[PDB]
Amino acid sequence: DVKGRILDAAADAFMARGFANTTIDDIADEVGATKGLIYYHFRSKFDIFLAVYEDGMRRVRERVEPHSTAPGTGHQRLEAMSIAHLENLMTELGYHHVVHQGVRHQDSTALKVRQRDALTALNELRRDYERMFRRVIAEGIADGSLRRVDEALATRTLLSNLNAVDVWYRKIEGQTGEEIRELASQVVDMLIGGLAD
Amino acid sequence: DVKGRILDAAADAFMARGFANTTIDDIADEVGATKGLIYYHFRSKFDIFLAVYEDGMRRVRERVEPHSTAPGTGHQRLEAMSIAHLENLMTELGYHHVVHQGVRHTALKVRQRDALTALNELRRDYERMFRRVIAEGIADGSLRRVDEALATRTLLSNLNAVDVWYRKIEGQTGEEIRELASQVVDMLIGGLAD
Amino acid sequence: DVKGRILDAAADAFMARGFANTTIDDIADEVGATKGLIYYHFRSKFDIFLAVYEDGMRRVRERVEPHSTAPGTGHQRLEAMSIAHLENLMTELGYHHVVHQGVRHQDSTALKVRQRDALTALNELRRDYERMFRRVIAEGIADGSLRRVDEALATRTLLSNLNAVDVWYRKIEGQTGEEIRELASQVVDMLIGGLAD
Amino acid sequence: EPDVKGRILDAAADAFMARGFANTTIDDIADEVGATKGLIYYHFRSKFDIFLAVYEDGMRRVRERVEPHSTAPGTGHQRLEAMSIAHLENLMTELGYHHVVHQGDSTALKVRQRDALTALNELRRDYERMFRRVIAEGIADGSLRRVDEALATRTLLSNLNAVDVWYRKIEGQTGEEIRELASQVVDMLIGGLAD
DNA sequence: TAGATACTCCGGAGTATCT
DNA sequence: AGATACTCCGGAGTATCTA
Repeated sequence: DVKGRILDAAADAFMARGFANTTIDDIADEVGATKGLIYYHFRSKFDIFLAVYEDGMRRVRERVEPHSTAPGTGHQRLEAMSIAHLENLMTELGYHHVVHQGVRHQDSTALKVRQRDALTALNELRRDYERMFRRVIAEGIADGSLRRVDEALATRTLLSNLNAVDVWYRKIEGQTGEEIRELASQVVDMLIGGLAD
Repeated sequence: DVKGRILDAAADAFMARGFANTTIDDIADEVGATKGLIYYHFRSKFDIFLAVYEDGMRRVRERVEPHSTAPGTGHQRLEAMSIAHLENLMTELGYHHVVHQGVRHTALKVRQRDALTALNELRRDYERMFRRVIAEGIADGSLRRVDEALATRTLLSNLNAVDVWYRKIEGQTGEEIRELASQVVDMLIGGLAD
Repeated sequence: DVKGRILDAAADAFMARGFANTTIDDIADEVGATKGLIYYHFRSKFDIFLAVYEDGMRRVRERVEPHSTAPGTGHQRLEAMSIAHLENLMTELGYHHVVHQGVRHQDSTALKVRQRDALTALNELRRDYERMFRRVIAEGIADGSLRRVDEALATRTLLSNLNAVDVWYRKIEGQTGEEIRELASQVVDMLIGGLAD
Repeated sequence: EPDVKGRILDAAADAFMARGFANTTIDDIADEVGATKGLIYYHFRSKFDIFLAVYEDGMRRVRERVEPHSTAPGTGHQRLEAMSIAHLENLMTELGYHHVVHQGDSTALKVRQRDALTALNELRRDYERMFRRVIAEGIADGSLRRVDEALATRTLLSNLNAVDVWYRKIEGQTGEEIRELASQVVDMLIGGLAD
């Protein structure tokens, strides 16, 4: 809808300059409207952050979730989903770096009630996403395919691993689904397989 | 002394809230004086950032550059390197969080854009050595033969983002830290499924 | 049109007090609105200094350019050009001051990359305009009219010296065009002619 | 041996020329001389003091090293041509000091110090008085042409001053070579273009 | 859309006290 | 005799609101 036009606009500017440096008129001329359309559709500057958070975080789930019931060993099964995770990062890059930031801004802001409720739901529904990988690494060492390492560290770092890719990856904007998934092929196995022999 | 007291109080403060929402007097009550002595030593709020970015990295290349010519193979030196790298990240995570966060990002003096750039590609010198020991780690290969250009930029990036989940387990000795950095690099260098 | 009125007041204010003593509120007062109007049309304080500086370069070029492409010798072109150059100083005295103190403190003061570059993106328009006065002083130094003297310093001197009229010039409000043209012709004979014969 | 206050004013004057009067701060003047703010404020009562201390010395430099060419023998042109030379040399050795002279009350100022700026601006017109005479002593003398001696004074010293637009520095040449660089310019301003 | 209003936070001059 | 530190304050900029 029209809201997504601002959501698409704010996302890229949110990576380039963060939250506070991103001013409301810094994203007003970018989409091509005065400050009213931002305030007609979004009651506050924090609301834009949450709506982008509430969209992109479902974007990730809706694109990885069906890879959890498909059959395979926990290395074969999880590699299948986590390839599609780097896929989602690279296609809708705007909605994927916003999920790194967050609680940093809740501290600095004197929060309204509605954002504090919406933030909380997103606060654990990311944790529930962590449960998926916390769930489907278990089958990795339950079907005997992964290094028998700590059940928490393997989860915490690998999601920390997968998301840190947006430090160097800028864009291609023309990268077909082949080069997207085939760049996603060598980066998951780089982390999954490691560097050892 | 007095300056070093401010740099610490500024470093963790920049980590805790971010350069944008860390007011000058917000970092002045941690040291116990008024903004007067915070601005007396550093002419700008951006100059403090450059005084942390230049010590935080100077304190990380004093552990991991020593492990460039040492008793080890490709992995046995790279593991020794990445332990002492992720070591200081674990001890002074305040001084760490500025560098890789403060990359994508404003008004800037002539002596500041270059001074930030002359420090933002000194971080490329840190990256230069890690690609140098992955090539050394492939000729005398104890590690896999994947492409250099991207695998060099991943593991270092993978190992700077340890802080997103990493707490501060209070009471750590020198022994706790190096072992705490042990299983994470073996998580990361050795990887999984091996 | 209001943006021009902001530039008109800004050029008046910027000339009289400078850049520093010119506060955002001052331009708002001389236009007749609050601080918000000034920021509704411009991203920053400096982003209007380019607007005054960029517009002022058009004004002279729109009215001084034909006199370089006109019949006559090197003397007959400078006089037709230099008079019209002073006809701009003596009419829009505000705009013409902005193109003096724009290069000096550029290093010593902060600017965004899209602003400091936009500064020197217009600072060629000074040199690309001084090119016209190097192109026609040229066609006199060897082609008859102008005294044989180095092409470079004669362009440094003349331009810096018919631009130094703002030191003493004071616009008598209620001015007429034929009065200003007469005063311009007076000074030029002082400048191109000299004092010898 | 060295002079503390002189090192402050020489460093401050060039600071005023580059950044401006506002863009240079008090600690900015503490860096070029390599000192602390308290040294500035134990010697100078305020930052406006700095500006009247270089203005007072800019004149004593400008007014003194150019006066002996209004009394030197020669016509009104012979005086003026050599008079403008020692003025250009002066600007080109005292870039900060001379640029202050044409860098002049829109706010309430301290009376004791205000009463010196307006006076200092009266040694100002006192300087262009000599330019007023030698031009008038030359226009109908014959060495110069017929010109509005008011205009010929306004537009000439403002022109001889207009050099600091492009002249940065050399600091490799000396009096003999700086004589050449000023010579071509006064020959421009005095001689003209068309012949 | 067009501005007005509130308000913060950065930086600088000036002053007070200590070195 | 300067240094160090503090205090006061201006004003640029940005968020929210109101016509």
